[PDB]
Amino acid sequence: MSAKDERAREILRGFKLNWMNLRDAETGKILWQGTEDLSVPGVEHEARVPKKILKCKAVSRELNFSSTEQMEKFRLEQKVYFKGQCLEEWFFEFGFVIPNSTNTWQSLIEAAPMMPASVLTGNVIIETKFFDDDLLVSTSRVRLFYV
Ligand SMILES: C/C=C(/C)CC/C=C(\C)CCC=C(C)C
Repeated sequence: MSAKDERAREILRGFKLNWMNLRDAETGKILWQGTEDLSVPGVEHEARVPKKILKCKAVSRELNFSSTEQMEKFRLEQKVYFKGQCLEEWFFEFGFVIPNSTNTWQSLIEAAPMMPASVLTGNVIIETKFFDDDLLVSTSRVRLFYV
């Protein structure tokens, strides 16, 4: 048990994702909402998303998170897994987080082009890794269903 393992566990304990939503970047139309904290590790989260998001060239994501702990360089690494095979990897940087602050984090996700929704549905896991700089804070997973 190292000082960094301890710091990582202090940030996670102080961390909470309050709400999240996806809109078609193009129209700004709201595709998916939810207030379930999908960043919580150790449990497989589920999300039923409209299969039209696969057609979106870009989707605008809003993350609303609270953090008791100060973070130097808060960033995300998200790997798109199809049947255990990584097809994509996104990188997002928020940067400095003020201790005991609530923050809205707007990220624009750019499209791959895609296998049809019917093939992908329930076979896609989004593996989100939660970093402060190069310190891994948490690893969480969400299984996607396209409806
Ligand atoms: C199929 C491609 C997409 C654009 C879906 C995006 C899904 C998410 C953003 C859920 C991941 C959860 C978080 C903790 C951010």
